Amino acid sequence: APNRAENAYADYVLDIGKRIPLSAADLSNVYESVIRAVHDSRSRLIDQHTVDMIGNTVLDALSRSQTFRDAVSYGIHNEKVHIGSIKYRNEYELNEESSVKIDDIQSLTSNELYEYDVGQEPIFPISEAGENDNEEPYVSFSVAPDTDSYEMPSWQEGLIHEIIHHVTGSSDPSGDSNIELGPTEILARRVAQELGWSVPDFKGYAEPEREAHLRLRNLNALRQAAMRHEENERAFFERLGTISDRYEASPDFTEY
Ligand SMILES: [Zn+2]
Repeated sequence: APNRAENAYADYVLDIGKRIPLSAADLSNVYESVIRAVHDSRSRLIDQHTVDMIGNTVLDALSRSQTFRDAVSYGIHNEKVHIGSIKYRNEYELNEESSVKIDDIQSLTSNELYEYDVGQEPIFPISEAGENDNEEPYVSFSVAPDTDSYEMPSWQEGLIHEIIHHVTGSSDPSGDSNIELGPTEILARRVAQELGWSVPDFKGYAEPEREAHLRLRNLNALRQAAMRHEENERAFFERLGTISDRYEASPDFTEY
């Protein structure tokens, strides 16, 4: 097998994954497990909108992307993460290059998402496929942007990307490349294409235009989420802080 960080790993995963397809019954079980896993992720997600969007995105990919099904099937049959085991989080971190006057995410205000100097916004999402100490896998990712937002398809594609790390064991390029996507992003882009998610045609995982697109997508998703909860702004930033501190927030979003 190719190394998990080389582009070749993508087509390898799919070739092997296609050998044992998911029956409509297998798919049905996967489907229900994802519904459960996403619902169980409420306590680490910023809002119900984000819960809904994660579920919709993953289920739509299972329903309409052969590539995603092939990747998911690969993991089930080849000792990677079974997609139904993955839970979801919206962890953020302070931007250490920033200017903004805050000790913690809990004290942040919506004004501070606009009024800061340079390109140093106060916080960034943590976007990663990790596991907790009981080896239970999770994806941390940006809060969901608004329905019908410019940011939605890129957000969806990036979410699928992190899931691909778990379900296929793929990695990103070892070096910062402007001409190689890496096998995880290759697969995520194929899923996006099959689903009609409009994303920019980047060639390199770390190319400056991609990095800029991501930061701006994340900042706007955060601004949009904060605005959705303008009525309960302090509760919104406290919840984001609670999640980022790795504690459980209300699974029923009672602060809203
Ligand atoms: Zn990645």
